[PDB]
Parts: sequence; structure tokens; C-alpha cells
Amino acid sequence: MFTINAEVRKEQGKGASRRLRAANKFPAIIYGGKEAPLAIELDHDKVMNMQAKAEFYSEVLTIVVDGKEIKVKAQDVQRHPYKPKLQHIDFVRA
RNA sequence: GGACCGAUGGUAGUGUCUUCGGAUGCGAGAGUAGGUC
Repeated sequence: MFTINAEVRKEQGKGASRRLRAANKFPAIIYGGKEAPLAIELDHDKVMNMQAKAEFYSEVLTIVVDGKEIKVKAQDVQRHPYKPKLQHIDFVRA
């Protein structure tokens, strides 16, 4: 199983964007709920290998937010503009 | 070749504090997911 171990976050307003990049982690979201989504901090070099196969977007992944296991499927992964990296990824509530 | 509208999160952008060096915020538009008819 893929399983993209994250942790829940709400510091998105830039505080997250500077701690995540400060440790080579990288933000995501878990949307298409009905009440609201869920932003989660995860490893870039992990999720890199993960959306790097079609099974990741075509099949569900398990976001283990600090040990809590959330089913979601990738719906908009954003690549870097020239580098072989990512800008952001989302998943939708599987 | 359903139509219309379109969040959160993202990155673009933008401050604030400040002995000006340093530190630290908030974050589009468009698309997506969804809503409405």
C-alpha cells in the first residue's frame, strides 16, 4: 500500500509554508468532503515517489496523519516549473 | 455537447515589526471538489 504519512496542519497562512520547506516537508490538502477539507503536512520526497506512478491518482492512498489513517485519491498534483519536483498536491475524500 | 456558479489547500502576490542588518506574518486570479437549476 502507498500510504502517505502526514500530520494535520492549519498554519497555511505562511507559517506552515516556511516550516515545511525548512525540513523538506511539503503541504497538501484533503478536500471534497461536505463540511470542509483537511490540510496535512507530509514529506515531499515521499509523495514524489507516490504521485510518480498512476496508481497514486487512479487508486486511493492512506494519509496517516500522526497515526490516523485517512483514505483519499490525488486529484491535482502540481509539478515544479522546471525542476523534477512538486509545488503542491491535493487528495479527495475516498 | 448538460448549463451556471465555484470553496478549501496550493503556488503567484503582499505586508508588518525594525537602531535597516534581522526576524516574522496574511496569501490571489484561475482551476479542482462541490453547490444551485
